[PDB]
Amino acid sequence: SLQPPPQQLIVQNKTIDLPAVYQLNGGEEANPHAVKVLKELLSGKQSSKKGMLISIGEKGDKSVRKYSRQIPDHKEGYYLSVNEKEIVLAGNDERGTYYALQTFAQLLKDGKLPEVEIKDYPSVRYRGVVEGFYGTPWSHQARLSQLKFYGKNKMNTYIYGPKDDPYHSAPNWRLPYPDKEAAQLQELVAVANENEVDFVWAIHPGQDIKWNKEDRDLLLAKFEKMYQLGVRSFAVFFDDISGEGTNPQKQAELLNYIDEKFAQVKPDINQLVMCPTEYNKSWSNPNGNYLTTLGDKLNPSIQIMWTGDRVISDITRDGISWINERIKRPAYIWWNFPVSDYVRDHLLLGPVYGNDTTIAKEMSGFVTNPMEHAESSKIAIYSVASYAWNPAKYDTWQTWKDAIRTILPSAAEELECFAMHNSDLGPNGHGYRREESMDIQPAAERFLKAFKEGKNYDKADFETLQYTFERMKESADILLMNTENKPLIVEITPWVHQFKLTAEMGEEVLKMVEGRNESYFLRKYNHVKALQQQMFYIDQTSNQNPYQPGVKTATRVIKPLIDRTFATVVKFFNQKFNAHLDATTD
Ligand SMILES: CCCC1=N[C@@H]2[C@@H](O)[C@H](O)[C@@H](CO)O[C@@H]2S1
Repeated sequence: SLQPPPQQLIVQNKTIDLPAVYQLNGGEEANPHAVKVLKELLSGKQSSKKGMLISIGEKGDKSVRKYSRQIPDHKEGYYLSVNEKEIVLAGNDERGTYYALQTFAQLLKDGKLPEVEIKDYPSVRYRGVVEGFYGTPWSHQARLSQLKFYGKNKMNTYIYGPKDDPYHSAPNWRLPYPDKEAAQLQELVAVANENEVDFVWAIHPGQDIKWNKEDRDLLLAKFEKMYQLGVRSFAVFFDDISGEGTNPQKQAELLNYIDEKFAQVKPDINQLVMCPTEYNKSWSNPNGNYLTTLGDKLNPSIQIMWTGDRVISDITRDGISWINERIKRPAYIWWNFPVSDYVRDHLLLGPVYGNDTTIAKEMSGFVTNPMEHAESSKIAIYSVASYAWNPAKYDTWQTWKDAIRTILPSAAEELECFAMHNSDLGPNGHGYRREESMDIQPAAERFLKAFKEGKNYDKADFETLQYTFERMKESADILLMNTENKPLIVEITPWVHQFKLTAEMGEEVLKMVEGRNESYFLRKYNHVKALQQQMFYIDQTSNQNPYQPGVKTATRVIKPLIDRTFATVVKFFNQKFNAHLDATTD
């Protein structure tokens, strides 16, 4: 499944061979990043003698002159054609040609191509990821991997802003990066450039900013240093601060200054973005004028970020109208999923859903704030990419499955199993929840009512529950040993162990339900207590962060079911055999 889905696609049911011998036209005129990709896909030979013709270029290039009517007149648009006679890979601009090739790479299966005509472009101008979470910032290796992933999925934005990076936030936003870190950011910028991603470097100065000439110059001098490392897009974040830094008038003046004396002065600055102190509807003062000050005061080329009606929320038609009215421009959406920095004992690996698919025109950008777990975040990131490029065609579940199969082809069904029951956030201070384990939730619910009653269960149910636990262990063990994406396995390991132990506990609890004789029952019960203690051990020793320490898994439907069934069969036993068994699950 292409990924993101093109705006317009016509498939002829013919398929052609990737040319054994070919004629390249435009190789020296077209986007070198695109030509690179094309040349990688091709295993010789070049032939002036001909050779099937492959034409590559941007609108204006001599190579693509014949097809200029065909090229969509949109930023990052392109036209792609495959037929018996010719291949055409024509961008509206340089990024469009790179994107043509990202679609092209996906069509080529087993050295063959379908016969297709594609006219394509993004529905939202800026699409990508803000690394803007609290916690351990992404490793340098994880970032290099992200930027390549962003290029393949036509994401054009990476906003660097980890809350915990000292040279991004207070005090030390005033200081240039040390040489080591500097050389690393330089490398990130090179790699982002190669992949057609705007590396957007953010600063977060508002906690100790002085509204004086000294701090203002320090900010520009920092921006200048970042420029010298290759950075061409900038942001100033005023989120989650208090004190003098929250002053909207001073914020707008600062940003206008940066625009005027820096963004409008360098030859090639792309994005200039700001993050308001009031960044969702629920935390905005209706009677005072924070957001209208920004909307009126800020130069119209400056972006303003927004999370929707609450800190964590999905974007609605009503929600975007509300903010767009006040800021006098389309909001640049910061979506807080799958961001887990306030539910740090959970992994959030379910589908991306909830955002209205008809409001592309009402947003200038759409970025996802992810987990501190970089590779794990690729399931959502891939999905957000698909959503922000073609929201009209956005399919929740298929994109999720596509993401998983792209990330881990070798164990995709195993990863789906694991992700399916690692979706929900649990109870949290923001009240944001996701669905989890819905496949088995009716079976779970029937089975459990038919017990907390005494009314006999369904055999169908019993073996779906048992089928589930079995599948959970298979997936957990296969994942642990998977070497195709080791960094992903490393992130999820603790939850993989916990997920296995949940499945095992599940299986023993059901063996207790079929309790054949008194002492097989007690073997089961004792095994359950031992498995509980192992889960408690992991929860006490893994992921011991100061905020939500530990490791929770399958918490919405599966853990509750097992816990409740266990306390139930035990209580029936404490009355058939008049016992004193501990029925507790903590
Ligand atoms: C335009 C929104 C700016 C925001 N800043 C923080 C962010 O750093 C956290 O990652 C997120 C979830 O805890 O909560 C808020 S949202």
